[PDB]
Amino acid sequence: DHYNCVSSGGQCAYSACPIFTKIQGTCYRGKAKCCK
Repeated sequence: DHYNCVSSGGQCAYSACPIFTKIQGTCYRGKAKCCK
């Protein structure tokens, strides 16, 4: 979720994760990726 994603150092990204990050869970009621 958003709390875990960002508290762990990640980005909530709709659609896709930018280079040097990859999908690890979700944010925003499952509608975005958590990218770390």
